[PDB]
Amino acid sequence: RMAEQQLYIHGKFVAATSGKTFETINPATGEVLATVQAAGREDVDRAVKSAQQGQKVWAAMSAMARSRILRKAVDILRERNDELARLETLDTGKPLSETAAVDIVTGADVLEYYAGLIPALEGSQIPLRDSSFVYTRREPLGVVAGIGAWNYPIQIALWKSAPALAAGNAMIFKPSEVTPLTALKLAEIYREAGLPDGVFNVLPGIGAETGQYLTEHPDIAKISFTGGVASGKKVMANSAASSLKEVTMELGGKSPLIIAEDANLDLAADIAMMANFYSSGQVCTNGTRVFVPAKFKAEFEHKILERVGRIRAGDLFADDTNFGPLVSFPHRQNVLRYIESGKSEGARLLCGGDVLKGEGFDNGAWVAPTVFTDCTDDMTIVREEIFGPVMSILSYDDEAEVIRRANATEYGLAAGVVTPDLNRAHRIIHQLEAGICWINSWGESPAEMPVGGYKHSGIGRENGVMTLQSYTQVKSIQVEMGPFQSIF
Amino acid sequence: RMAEQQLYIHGKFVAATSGKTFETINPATGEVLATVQAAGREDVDRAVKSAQQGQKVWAAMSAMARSRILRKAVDILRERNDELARLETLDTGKPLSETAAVDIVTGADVLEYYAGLIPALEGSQIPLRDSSFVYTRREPLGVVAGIGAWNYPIQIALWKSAPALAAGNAMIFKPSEVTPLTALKLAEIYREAGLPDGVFNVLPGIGAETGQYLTEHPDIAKISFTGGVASGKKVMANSAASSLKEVTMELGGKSPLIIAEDANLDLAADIAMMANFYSSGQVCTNGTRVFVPAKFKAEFEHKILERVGRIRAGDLFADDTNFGPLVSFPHRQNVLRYIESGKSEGARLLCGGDVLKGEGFDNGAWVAPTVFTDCTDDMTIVREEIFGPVMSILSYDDEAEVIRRANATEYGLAAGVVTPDLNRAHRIIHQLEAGICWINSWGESPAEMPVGGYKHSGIGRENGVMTLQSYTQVKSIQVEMGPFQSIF
Amino acid sequence: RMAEQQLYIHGKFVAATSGKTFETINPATGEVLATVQAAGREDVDRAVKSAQQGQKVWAAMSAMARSRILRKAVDILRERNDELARLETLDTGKPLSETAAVDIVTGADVLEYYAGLIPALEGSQIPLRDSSFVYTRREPLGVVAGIGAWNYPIQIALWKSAPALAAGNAMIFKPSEVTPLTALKLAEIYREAGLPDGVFNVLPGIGAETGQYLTEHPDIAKISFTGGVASGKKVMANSAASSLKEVTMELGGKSPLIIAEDANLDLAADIAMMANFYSSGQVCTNGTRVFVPAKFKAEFEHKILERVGRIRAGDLFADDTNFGPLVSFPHRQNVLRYIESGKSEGARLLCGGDVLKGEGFDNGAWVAPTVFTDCTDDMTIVREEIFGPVMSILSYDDEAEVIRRANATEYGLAAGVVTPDLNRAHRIIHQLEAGICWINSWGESPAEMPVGGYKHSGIGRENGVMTLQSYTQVKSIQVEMGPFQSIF
Amino acid sequence: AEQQLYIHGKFVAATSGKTFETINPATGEVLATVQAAGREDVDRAVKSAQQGQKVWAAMSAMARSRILRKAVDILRERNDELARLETLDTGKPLSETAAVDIVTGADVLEYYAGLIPALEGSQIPLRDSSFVYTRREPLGVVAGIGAWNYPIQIALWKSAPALAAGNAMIFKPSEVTPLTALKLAEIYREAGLPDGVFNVLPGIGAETGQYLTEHPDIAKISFTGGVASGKKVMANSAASSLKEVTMELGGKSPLIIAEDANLDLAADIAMMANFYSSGQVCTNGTRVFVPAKFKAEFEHKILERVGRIRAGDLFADDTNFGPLVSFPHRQNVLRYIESGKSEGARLLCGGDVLKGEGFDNGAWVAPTVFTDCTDDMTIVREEIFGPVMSILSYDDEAEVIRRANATEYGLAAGVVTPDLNRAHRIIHQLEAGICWINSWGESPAEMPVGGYKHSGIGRENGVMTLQSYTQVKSIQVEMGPFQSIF
Ligand SMILES: Nc1ncnc2c1ncn2[C@@H]1O[C@H](COP(=O)(O)OP(=O)(O)O)[C@@H](O)[C@H]1O
Ligand SMILES: Nc1ncnc2c1ncn2[C@@H]1O[C@H](COP(=O)(O)OP(=O)(O)O)[C@@H](O)[C@H]1O
Ligand SMILES: Nc1ncnc2c1ncn2[C@@H]1O[C@H](COP(=O)(O)OP(=O)(O)O)[C@@H](O)[C@H]1O
Ligand code: NA
Ligand code: NA
Ligand code: NA
Ligand code: NA
Repeated sequence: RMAEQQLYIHGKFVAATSGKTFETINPATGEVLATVQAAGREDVDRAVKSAQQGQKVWAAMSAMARSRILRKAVDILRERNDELARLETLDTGKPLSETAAVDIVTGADVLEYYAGLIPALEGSQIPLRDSSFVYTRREPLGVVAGIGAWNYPIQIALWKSAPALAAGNAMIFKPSEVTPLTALKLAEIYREAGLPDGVFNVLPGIGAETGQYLTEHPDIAKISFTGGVASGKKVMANSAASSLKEVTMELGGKSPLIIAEDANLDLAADIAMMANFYSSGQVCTNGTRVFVPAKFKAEFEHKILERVGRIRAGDLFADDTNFGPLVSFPHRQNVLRYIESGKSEGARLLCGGDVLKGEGFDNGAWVAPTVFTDCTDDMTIVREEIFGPVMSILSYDDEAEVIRRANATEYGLAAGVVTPDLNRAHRIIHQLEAGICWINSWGESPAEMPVGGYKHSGIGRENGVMTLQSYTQVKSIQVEMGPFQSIF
Repeated sequence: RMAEQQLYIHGKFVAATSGKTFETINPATGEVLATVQAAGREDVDRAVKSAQQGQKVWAAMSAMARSRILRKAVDILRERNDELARLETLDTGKPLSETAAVDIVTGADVLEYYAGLIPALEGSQIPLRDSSFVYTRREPLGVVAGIGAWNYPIQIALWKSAPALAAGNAMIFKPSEVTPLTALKLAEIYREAGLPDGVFNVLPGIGAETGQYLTEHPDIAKISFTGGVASGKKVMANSAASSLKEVTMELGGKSPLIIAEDANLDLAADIAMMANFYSSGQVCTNGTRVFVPAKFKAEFEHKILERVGRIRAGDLFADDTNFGPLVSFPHRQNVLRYIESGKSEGARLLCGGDVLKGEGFDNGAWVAPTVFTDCTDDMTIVREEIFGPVMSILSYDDEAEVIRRANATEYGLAAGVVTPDLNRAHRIIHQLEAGICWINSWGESPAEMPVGGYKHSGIGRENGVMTLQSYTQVKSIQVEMGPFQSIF
Repeated sequence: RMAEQQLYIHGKFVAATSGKTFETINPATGEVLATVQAAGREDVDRAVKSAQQGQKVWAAMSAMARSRILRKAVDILRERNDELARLETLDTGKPLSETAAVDIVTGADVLEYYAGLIPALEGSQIPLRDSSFVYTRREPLGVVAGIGAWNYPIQIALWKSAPALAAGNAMIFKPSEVTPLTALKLAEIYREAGLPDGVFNVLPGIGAETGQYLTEHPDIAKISFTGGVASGKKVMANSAASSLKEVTMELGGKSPLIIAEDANLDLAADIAMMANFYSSGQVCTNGTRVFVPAKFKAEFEHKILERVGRIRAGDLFADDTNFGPLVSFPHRQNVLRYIESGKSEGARLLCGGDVLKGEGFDNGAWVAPTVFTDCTDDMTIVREEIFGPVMSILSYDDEAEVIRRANATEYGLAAGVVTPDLNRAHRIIHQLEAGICWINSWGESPAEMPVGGYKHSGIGRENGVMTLQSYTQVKSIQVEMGPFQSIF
Repeated sequence: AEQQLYIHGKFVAATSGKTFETINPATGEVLATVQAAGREDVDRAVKSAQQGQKVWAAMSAMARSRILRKAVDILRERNDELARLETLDTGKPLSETAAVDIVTGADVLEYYAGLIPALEGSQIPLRDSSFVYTRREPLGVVAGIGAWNYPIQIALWKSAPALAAGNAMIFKPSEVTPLTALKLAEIYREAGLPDGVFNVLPGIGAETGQYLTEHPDIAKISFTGGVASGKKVMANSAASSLKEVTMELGGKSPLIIAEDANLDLAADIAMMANFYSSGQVCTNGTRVFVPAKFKAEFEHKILERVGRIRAGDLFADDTNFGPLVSFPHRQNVLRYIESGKSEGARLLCGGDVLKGEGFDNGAWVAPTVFTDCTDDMTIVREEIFGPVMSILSYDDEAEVIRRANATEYGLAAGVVTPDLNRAHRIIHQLEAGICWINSWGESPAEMPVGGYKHSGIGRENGVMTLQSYTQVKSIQVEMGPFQSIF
């Protein structure tokens, strides 16, 4: 068990004045990992006032001075990769084989990426006439808030804080109450790297209280939220009701994976496995509707069954463990309800479908990797995001049909196609209504690549150059050197 | 009085199925200009289905084919400028000297600007490694909705529809119920130019009903709103509770005009006049807080008095008329209540402060050009947007003070400084919290120049290259040519 | 017989003062099309003085004013497409089936493209610190010179003049002595569209005199040259010895077409035909080294021979004529010299290889469509650009080999691959050392697509947004608002 | 010790059998003997660079970024050591070399290191069945030819964008100042730069430079130097393989002092624009245009400033003026100074060599100011590249603009004025690529710099220079049926 975790405001840990606390559990064992202080409404005001003061210092530094500080944080993150991954595994239940290879690596990658782009953030100049011209500034928004999710805690904290800080802002970050521990470590790392006090403050708390106080605060200029659709709608309402904030949202999806008729089915099965069962299915971009040609459906089902048998649940710190428990018992209950709806609605259970039992599993919220086939577009498991290890296999006959069915959804996050054919790959992908599209692969999210959802799967984007710009606001300045003429 | 005006859906006028109608008044005479049908919830669904069909045709065309069609619309607008300006004057009360020289000219300027940029709308390509690369597409959002305000009806309709159409979308536009007529004329012009049926539909109606049905519709991907702060929060709230849509908002302001001690007071008075009394002060960007050095206040007040004396109210179609009535009689009542609040809080009335009377004025929603001086930051007339011909003059002593007071507001739309000093002009402008900044001028809004508000004055921008891109959504596509590795 | 053609300087035709003239021949008949005056040194000086005056007027106009004038020129070009194409056919010998569908259509496409981009030509702004910032202007170079080639006379004149004029420069254009007529017509069209006098001047003449005088003139800021390698070096030499001009060159190539082992051979044959025999083989981008897998070569040869037999030479104004004579009789002698070296070096003649004879051909500079096979990389017809209708078919065994051989050349203009395989298409293309690469096609050159040569095939690029910027020069301006500190 | 060539990550003996010497301009003594690269050495460097470039280009963008940033960290740590070597070779005071030469060199390397991941191509849809995408590909092997006034800074300003874009660079330093370029090559290797990616070939421009410009496998030349040498480079590159050339040449930059200017500010700007690095700077504002109504006051003010100049031991902290780069160069500066007298200019100060203990053995020229200067004097029309300020009087704004512009040079320019309109209005009409308002000499990594007209071709620094070390490849994917007309 760890020492009680405090708030991080203005370069130091500090006690909350709310008087309230909460606990974070190890989902593998059910044991209390740490007691955590919850930030109250006055704590948020203190953090904002800290952030405002830090932001002015940060923005007044040179671009390269900011770049050097963020790269020092990158170097610290590279050195502590394994220790941070272990803490992440304890807090989330994700296997160390994942956390040590993805979470901090790809979080630091994005921070490293934006650190180098700070000097390239430029405005524009526009000649109007000999006697007048316009120039623009890309100015910081000021103080922004990020609200994190629990499936990739430190990666989300880095993907939100890196462009915000690179753009000259201070960020107040509220991690998920399920997974607050790595965000506090990151705040320490930033200060050790030289980040001015107040530029990155962390306020653990519950969404109903700490999250709401951030969305309502009048001096916060932007909210960036990753999480479930329900928590997103409230954030948008209290953010609409309160001061007019720019909001960015990354929500879930029901992303289609389209297997072409010319595709190698070993590759298709491998992609489908990686698109559904990584992080035990708790990934917004997962390809949970797998469309397979009728002529290859039976063979593909066998290949999935063979691969599902290879999934190795067990000690989360063991090298060969590649499957973990779900993050909490309530989350598993929702996944189990979807599985039962699949059975009742006439889907064919190909494997899995039950909790795991026995020594090492009875204390965690384990669900067996689950695959449904003979699925139809009207089934609940096909239409709604489950956020668990549940693959739906759907049959199709022709390309126009599968494009129509892949797009027939309010979700819009990701999509993919498996095919060796040049024309088929680009032709199909160009017609899919999704922001993130993979050809003959799944899941890779380079720092250079803007990612985000179409339709109901999000607002705005993360990563890429455009996200650095989206954490600035444009000021247009006209210099009139001619004599001004009034008609009055 | 005109024949009952209908909805415009899919290239033709069509009767509303709501059974509801409303009226628009000539604010110069009190007469009913026309009865206008109101779009019901089923009419909105019809418009969306029409827009979905038209958008597919429009996006399938070549970039230059879309450019040629929009440039044809520009040519029609130039030819019909005078006819359109007269209808705008009848509907808004703005003098023909304004509508014939600004409203359509600058609206058509923006459409002409975007028509030429369509072929330069490009994605990106990013090499990851020899065996994989990413490319992006800037895809249409699909169907978007624009909600217009009443002060610049046809200019707003063009500033919203031009980037939306240039980016490959269809727009459903809801004009303000106070001024619905010119938007319906615009729809016929677009069709005459060759715009495919459905790409620009106009649905007159009320904000509470028609506006809400648009903000609620699940198949509209973006809302662009121009209006008051109050209605904007509802739009964002209703849009939040409903389908998760991209939002752009251009709201009001309380923009400061900072007269420096080295300013020519004749130039400063001319700028102050144009920033307050054009369009009878019904302009979101107006510089309604005029900061003048104490040492110059009395002389500046005299120069202002001279310019108010030159204002020529009268028949809106006369060439010499440069001041009109307010857009409606209810709006005049709101402006009068602000004027009474100024007297009751002790602001000194320098001129105006009453309705205009006599033949040709007693029937119009006229307010005299009004100037309050000896104004203080806590007064209601200084804190709240009036949207009428009411200038507030505030004394200041030093630069740091005027920057703090200029910035001490929830509004953030525009700002300006009058000074011949190089350092003072840029130094002040860089510290002001506003998106639109004029040095030694006011009011010019080139098509190339992004415009929009800080803080509560808006979300996003209009005009400039960035606004064309903001009407597309980014799709990132990874081509993996190497062997895919599954960990399962 | 046409009237004697004069120089076009400052908006009017004017007599040369050289005392020298030349004749242009109709290559289908041998007859003199027209006598054309040649510009001497004083004529070039006169053109520069005219250009300097006109450039100032042109650049002082608004961006949109320039845009509208160029679009008016586009409209005239569309209206006169057939008339201009017939003149081009008379001067060049290319079939009307080409000239009326390509030459002016794609020339006007580029002018239309750049006309719309003028308002998006923008500088940048870079904040250094609170007290200092930088902004940049993209200023016109001034007077630039274009030197055209004879194979696409009016297209080259448009591709060079469109970005130069759109960037605010004046251009002096020197057409090839072989094909001077359409350039003089283009000058008349620009004037009729409203181009200020002097902004586009045309000086027919010979390269050794008129061309050299332009490349040597101290007041020309940039040279753009399309032509053969030998003439380019002369241009580059005279430009270096003289005032320090920026040079751009589009020279020839020996571009490879790589047919993959999985390619459909009918598609491969159609692409190879279009890559070799359009415009009678007189195209810099032609795919004159056709690489075919050994196991498919015999079948590919059969398909080529069946298509070559469909080629229809004849009256250049007949709808079904798709093959024309070469541009001149001296050029035919060079092509015949290359054909004889192919025979003498042991390449196997598969078809053609001789002049065409009989009624209608005896007076034209006709060469039969010629195909060699069993070619090796050391043969002269494989190593050197012929600029005639001569295809070389080379066999290969594996992908690494064909890439090495495709790249083993000093030329670098174009390349292509025929394959339905996604990985193969991108993987091969990424390794080819050429600026213009076509997958499963040949020859399309969209206005948006930058085109130019690697290695010895060119310097710089044409088309695309980057070419508009390359006709401006950057001025960086630092505004220092802080106190300057001297160490002395 | 006999300095050698640097090829493929090690020092190697030249195969020319030729050598040259570099002199310490403060003492006249030989600093070092340096081997000169011959034609076989150039072919060696190119062949090594071709092999190294593929390894370098095959790495990830961030892998290249990290290596270049490691070089930055080494340069910072070795700033003082490198600065001292620069002082010995160039004669610039340590107060300059330790504060500018490596600092601003590393700044550009650091800047470009961060931009590598943002180097992107484009994608253009043509129709549903076809689209285009572009790659920004390395040119391959490029060559840089450096000047002697800022040896290591030029090496960094040329090599940083070239390497960041994925190329290998062969750098030929000036024979006057070859030493710091060889240290940089060592630093790059220590940082992990693949062997061959940065090769250094000291030599003479008549030989070594020509062999680079003539080599058929070099895709681009970037040259900084004098106009005459540049024209020879461009000729030899013309006669040879078709290379993209970039040139940063000299200038006769005008410094325009307005009627509302503070003359204390103007005099400080004029001092830094003329006498930094002993006036051997291409961007120096050697023509100082001053209003007649103020000339006398500005002159007094110039004499006051010139009096604080502290020549002396180049390693002393308070020294701010050094000798010229070579005694032969000193003669040319003195030849121009004598022409001002012969042409009638009034000598306000300087104009001779410096004498006495510590100066008789150095290549010192006194800080020189002429006034009563006219637009026709040689010293006003031609670049001297020494500590010689020319003061010129003017009467109206149009005159000073036309006179400022009445030159074939186009490198830099400046205006001193507190008035908003005058600064922008004047600067927008001046024909120069580098314009300073109320300052002089600052050259941020973000800011493109280069000459109008005869003062240069192309630009250095800024994002645009990273792109200019790439070449665009356009790729059309045609997914529709291809139609032949035959
Ligand atoms: N009303 C709210 N306002 C702000 N943040 C909230 C709100 N409700 C939840 N959150 C926060 O949003 C993030 C993601 O919540 P999520 O996991 O999607 O929902 P839930 O906890 O209801 O399953 C967490 O940080 C959570 O505390
Ligand atoms: N709740 C709403 N939802 C959508 N549109 C609305 C709403 N309220 C007002 N609008 C519309 O917004 C535009 C600007 O409204 P505004 O003048 O600020 O409010 P109102 O017209 O209600 O006084 C008009 O077209 C108006 O009808
Ligand atoms: N003809 C030439 N070809 C190539 N490089 C040359 C040539 N002449 C001089 N250089 C080189 O150009 C750089 C700058 O030369 P610069 O000082 O302008 O000329 P100079 O040699 O007359 O002093 C040095 O590296 C020099 O050796
Ligand atoms: Na936990
Ligand atoms: Na009305
Ligand atoms: Na001819
Ligand atoms: Na030396």
